[PDB]
Amino acid sequence: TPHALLLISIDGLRADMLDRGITPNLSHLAREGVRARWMAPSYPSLTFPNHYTLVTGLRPDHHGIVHNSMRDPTLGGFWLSKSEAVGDARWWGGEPVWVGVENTGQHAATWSWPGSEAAIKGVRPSQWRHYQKGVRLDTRVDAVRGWLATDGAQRNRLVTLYFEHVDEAGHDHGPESRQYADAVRAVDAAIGRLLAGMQRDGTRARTNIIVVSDHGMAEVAPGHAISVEDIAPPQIATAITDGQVIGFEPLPGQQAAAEASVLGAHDHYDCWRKAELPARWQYGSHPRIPSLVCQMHEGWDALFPDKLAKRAQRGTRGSHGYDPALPSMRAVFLAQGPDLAQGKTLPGFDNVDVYALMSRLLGIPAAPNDGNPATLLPALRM
Ligand SMILES: Nc1ncnc2c1ncn2[C@@H]1O[C@H](COP(=O)(O)O)[C@@H](O)[C@H]1O
Ligand SMILES: [Zn+2]
Ligand SMILES: [Zn+2]
Repeated sequence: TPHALLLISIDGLRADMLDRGITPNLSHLAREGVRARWMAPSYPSLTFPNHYTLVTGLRPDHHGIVHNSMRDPTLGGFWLSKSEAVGDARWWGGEPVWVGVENTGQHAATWSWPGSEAAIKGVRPSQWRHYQKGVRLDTRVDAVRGWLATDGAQRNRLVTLYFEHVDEAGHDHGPESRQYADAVRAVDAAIGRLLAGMQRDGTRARTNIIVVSDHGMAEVAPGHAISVEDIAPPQIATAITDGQVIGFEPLPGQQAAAEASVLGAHDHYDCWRKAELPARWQYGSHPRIPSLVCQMHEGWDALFPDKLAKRAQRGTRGSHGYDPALPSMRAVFLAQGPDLAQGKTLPGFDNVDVYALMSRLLGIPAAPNDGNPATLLPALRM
């Protein structure tokens, strides 16, 4: 029986958060194993695009989950709260690690990983669910603990675990806030209880472990919020998305007015025709991407007008979704276990490279992907 992988995502954990004395368990794990200086998200530095890149080794441009909210000619609208869109395999391109695992006779078990509610390439994990808000830390930790300990025919090669708590506190109060730090401490403590119980179960010693985050978090000070219609009025172009990566689709015959008012440099954003976007972002080829794409600057939000009023103007808040080469957008990568090096540090690298490492650790043939299989070989013990 080969060594299991445990894949843990802490949403919006910024890469410097391991070096503030608030992650004792993750810091111990890094000392015991392998730690990257940081891991750079793919564009857009949003939650669904980047979780799915992590498991596919593909840029959002290739895998089709190009934003959290999308429209498609055949499939219509997609967003995080339209359940039969998220559960529709047709949105999800490529092959995520759980599909590759089950296709080998082995079994994957997911706690709420993006894409895990759909039969991607007609393949569901053996364990999965419909994401619901407000689940307890110990509830999900103890469930994952269960699935690592199972045996016989219901033995899992892969187990995933997700935590929203850090991401949600960053939006609410910013990454330098005490709430964000408490969220980090809480998720770290929860992972320590998982790890301790895995030892008591005797699964820790045969399980490889990888902890990552999908991106980091920038502070969004008060007064750093504008209307999407300050960028382009409704009469000329439809704001497909808001937040930090704003997509416009010009009303029929308004391409020229939309472009004259939108394209180029503005106070706190810039905009591009999708095929002319900065090539380092490797983004803009997928048809599901709107015709015009605007990138807000670090620290700034553009919101649908109805939000912009009801946003109780007071608190420091936060956001991601900015340029993935920003230090503030940097995610975490660490790993530890029987097939991984010990006491090792790795240069900063890009999140597409994670796929090739997991595929080896999971004993699956690696699906075609955008990453470099050489990058994370040093992470392996031998
Ligand atoms: N599988 C899921 N289905 C629906 N919503 C999710 C899921 N996973 C996380 N979320 C929530 O959606 C948000 C992601 O948006 P963002 O972090 O702004 O890119 C997080 O703050 C989570 O609370
Ligand atoms: Zn996220
Ligand atoms: Zn977020």
